[PDB]
Amino acid sequence: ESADLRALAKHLYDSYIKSFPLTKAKARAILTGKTTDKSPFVIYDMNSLMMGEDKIKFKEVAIRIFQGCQFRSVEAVQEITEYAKSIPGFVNLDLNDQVTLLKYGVHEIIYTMLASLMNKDGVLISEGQGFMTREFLKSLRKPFGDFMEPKFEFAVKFNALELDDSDLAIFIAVIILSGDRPGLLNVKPIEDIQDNLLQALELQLKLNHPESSQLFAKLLQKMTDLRQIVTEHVQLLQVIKKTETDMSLHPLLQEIYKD
Amino acid sequence: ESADLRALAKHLYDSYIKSFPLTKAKARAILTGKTTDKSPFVIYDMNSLMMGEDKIKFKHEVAIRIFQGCQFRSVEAVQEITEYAKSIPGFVNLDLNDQVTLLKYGVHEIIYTMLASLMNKDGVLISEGQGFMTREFLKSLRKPFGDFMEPKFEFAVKFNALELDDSDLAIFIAVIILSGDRPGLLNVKPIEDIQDNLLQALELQLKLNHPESSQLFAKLLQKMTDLRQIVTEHVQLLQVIKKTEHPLLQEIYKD
Ligand SMILES: O=C(Nc1ccc(Oc2ncccn2)cc1C(=O)O)c1ccc(Cl)cc1Cl
Ligand SMILES: O=C(Nc1ccc(Oc2ncccn2)cc1C(=O)O)c1ccc(Cl)cc1Cl
Ligand SMILES: *c1ccc([N+](=O)[O-])cc1C(=O)Nc1ccncc1
Repeated sequence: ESADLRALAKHLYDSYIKSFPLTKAKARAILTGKTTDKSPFVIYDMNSLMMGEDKIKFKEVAIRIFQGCQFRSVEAVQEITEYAKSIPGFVNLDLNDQVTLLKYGVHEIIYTMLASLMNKDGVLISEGQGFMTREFLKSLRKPFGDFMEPKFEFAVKFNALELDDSDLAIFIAVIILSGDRPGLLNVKPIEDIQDNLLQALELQLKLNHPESSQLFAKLLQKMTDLRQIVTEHVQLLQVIKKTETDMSLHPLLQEIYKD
Repeated sequence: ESADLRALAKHLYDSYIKSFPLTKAKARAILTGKTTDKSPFVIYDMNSLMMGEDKIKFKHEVAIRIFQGCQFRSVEAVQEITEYAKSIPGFVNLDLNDQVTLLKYGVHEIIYTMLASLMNKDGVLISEGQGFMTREFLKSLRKPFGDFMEPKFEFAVKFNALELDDSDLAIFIAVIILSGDRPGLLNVKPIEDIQDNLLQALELQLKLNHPESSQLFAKLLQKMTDLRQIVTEHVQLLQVIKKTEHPLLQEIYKD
């Protein structure tokens, strides 16, 4: 029955709100200059970077940004981990598979939600209190500059779809419950949850964006871009973990990089 | 109006069978030896335990392994309780931060209430009721593990003395979730408005379902002293387990 899938969509959306404090709706308000939200300090140089430390409460500039990009990743993973548990059936799976779904789904999800925080010019940081321009980033020291260029590339293509949070909730869910993840012990129960999620996504996309021809198809196709962006970054780290063997990587993030 | 109260009582029971796989009626059937159709594999010592893994297919040190398997069923319960709560009238209309707060502080109290339905004087149904772990085998676990679940056992025999059925626990569970005294709520009025409704239904339900049982309502609300006291003890023993014992799993099982 059509209407049973609406229940699952509203369920996922509700957990998304509960699990992700910086929704895309909050981000697009900050980024357009709405009055529901307040204005961010923008850093495009070492001066504002250093006035950023003063104004923005947070915790070489090229590594200290990265050390900051890192603790934030940890928080996102913890946030996505909390969201997964809410997906019906996920906690009932084999525990080695739950773990394996999180280890591979997390990066594809990080970059999907990072899109919500980007425009063509830059990205909100520190819960929206900050904004870092694409240019300041591409202008960092030789292994750290290119690091964030392709994420900006994907968000432009992805943000084109004009998804809102209620769509992303279900899409995020589909990403976790994949089944072609390597090492999975029982693909079948994963595949039946995802079959249900895609059904829910399909109805959701068609009702929430009724004039958007093949948005479902276009959206599923975007998992190609996510797959590529992740591998590009996994190699990119490997350069840094050995350019600076004096830069330490957070253990949770490391456990999600079996190379 | 009592016809409205019954309506809500039946609403909740229906939702309680939808949400919770192993009902207390079911758990009783297995435990008594009445329904002899499927009888659960029993774990009474180390040898039976190691055979138990090959028959029951758990999805997860023997004592350390049992604790972790207890943790796995914990996050499953949470998700069933969360799904159940949504079906309590007015729950979802609450401030979303208030819902997360009620659930956050209420899942444990509900976990042990419902654990009591799977227990008796000699042990507990485990897995989906296809196991049974004897209490004496749990007592025999290396410290501090062997004394972890012995306090829960004496709550359950006291709790089960009330002889509550699933339709009672349905409403009783609802009352626990709508506790307007949880740390950091934002709008206590609707929470207490629902709870006084839920208490009214519970009251009329106990009286109709147990006219024999004098003041069972009052006896029931007094047990929520034993619940809060169990929980506060339980939080503390898994903190000295935190000094006795990966990272991804550590995130699924956060406190
Ligand atoms: O910089 C990013 N994130 C953060 C970096 C530093 C930080 O803390 C910080 N900020 C400025 C200077 C030092 N540290 C917080 C964040 C965040 O997103 O929360 C970032 C986000 C998206 C992309 Cl594509 C790239 C980056 Cl480099
Ligand atoms: O045994 C219990 N929980 C489980 C522990 C392990 C487990 O899986 C398992 N079984 C045997 C050995 C290791 N792991 C499944 C359960 C369950 O309740 O479903 C249990 C139930 C009630 C109480 Cl008071 C204590 C425990 Cl330890
Ligand atoms: C077992 C082990 C750890 C925790 N905890 O971290 O709070 C809880 C439990 C437990 O009692 N789990 C359980 C719930 C419902 N039915 C059976 C077992």
